[PDB]
Amino acid sequence: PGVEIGNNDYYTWCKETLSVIDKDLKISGTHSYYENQDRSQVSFIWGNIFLLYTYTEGISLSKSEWSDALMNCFLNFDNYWHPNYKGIAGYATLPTSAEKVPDRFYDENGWTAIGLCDAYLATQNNSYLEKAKGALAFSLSGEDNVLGGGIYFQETFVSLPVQKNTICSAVTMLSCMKLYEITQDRQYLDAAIRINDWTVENLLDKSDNLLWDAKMVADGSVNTQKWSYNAGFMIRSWLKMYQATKDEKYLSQAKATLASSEAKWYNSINGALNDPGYFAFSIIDSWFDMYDTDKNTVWLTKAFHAINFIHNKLRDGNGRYPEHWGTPTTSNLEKYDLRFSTVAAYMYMRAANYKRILN
Repeated sequence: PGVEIGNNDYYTWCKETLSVIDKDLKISGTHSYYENQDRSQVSFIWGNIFLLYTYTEGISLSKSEWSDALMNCFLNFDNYWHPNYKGIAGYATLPTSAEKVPDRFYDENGWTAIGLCDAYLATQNNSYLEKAKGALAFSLSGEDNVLGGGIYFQETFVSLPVQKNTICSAVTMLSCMKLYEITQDRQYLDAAIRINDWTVENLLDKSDNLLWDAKMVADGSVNTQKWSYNAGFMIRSWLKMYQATKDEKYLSQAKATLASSEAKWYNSINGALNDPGYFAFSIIDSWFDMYDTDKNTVWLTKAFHAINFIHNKLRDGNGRYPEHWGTPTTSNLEKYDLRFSTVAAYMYMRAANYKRILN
């Protein structure tokens, strides 16, 4: 790992990235962010989730440097919280309030629940755990026996056909496992197992152990598009299920899917990940989880090599990041959205933490 981690100051790289994000996208006088370079709409929740993940990981490096930033982000997330729409609370894709009709997604709630669980673990702040539980309850309310199980993409389908989605399974499973570890409430473990059983039966390709995208409710047809994050969030879930149950099937499945994910998406020679960054980061988090599992530094070698590539080859001359992680940047970006640089910041903070753990 030291060959790749060398003199690379991941922590500084993270602060650098955050500084550029704030300059470009923080809405003057607030702790909220614009969606993109046009600075014309408040950001969708997703890009803010990477900031939540970043500040949370920051606590492991310095509680005093990052606690306020994390709290300010949590308070910004309150702008997206709906306390009761049609009988249930949950986060919306855009800012909302009790008197407005929100557009809510079961996946967004799971992504957020993961970050809030980690924020609670880092700080022991009860308000973070309250919202983690509430976000996860929202995601779990999207599960029913249509298609025999699984979770809808979204609460209010308009243009998209009604469908149940691997990402919704996967982030809900991981959230369940994180809350199981915190609360020791077996209902969370049982939910993860139930959702996993459905997901493996319906959306896992047995030929390569990768995950299809979604199953359509109308006719049960499968969108067979393979995305990195559908593998990655399943891997992270399975590793927690392995720790909880001691059933080796979960570890074997995680290892099989991770190997196939590396073969499909990872160029180990240069470090490039051939998918959108806001998806492919999940393979890097899988590597970190593998190191936590088996303490084999090969997994950190991969992670640091991929993160070095992001800094050395994707970062443009203005300190901005592209959507996709597959190819070096050769000219400066004119367009960008919040998620592109926030996922990079998150990776840098993760790398900083593991460098610290090693040294």
